[PDB]
Amino acid sequence: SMEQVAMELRLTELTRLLRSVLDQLQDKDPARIFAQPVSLKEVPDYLDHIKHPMDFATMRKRLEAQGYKNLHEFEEDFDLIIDNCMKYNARDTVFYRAAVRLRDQGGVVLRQARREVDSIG
Repeated sequence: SMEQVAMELRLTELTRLLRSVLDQLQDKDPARIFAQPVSLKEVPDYLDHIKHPMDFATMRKRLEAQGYKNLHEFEEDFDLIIDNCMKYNARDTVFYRAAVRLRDQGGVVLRQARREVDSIG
């Protein structure tokens, strides 16, 4: 149907905007602390601590399968990256502090992305 096609075009356009949001968020992590999943080889106990691991590579895989239906879903995954890190790592660590900075800086980007996703529909 043409209705199904039009919906697909909207998903595709959301996907393009989210790809740029993701690139911008990731630039706020120049150290690449959040680039890849936490290794179970190097933190064998990780899954006893953190129930839903997340990282930028996993987000990117989901995005390219057009697996985010809306900005809310994408933000949930970004928030997991930050929130997981602030639970597993202590306040006085390079990891926790990198999450704080990603959150603060990412908040700016997400504030306007929410307006762009509303605005362009």
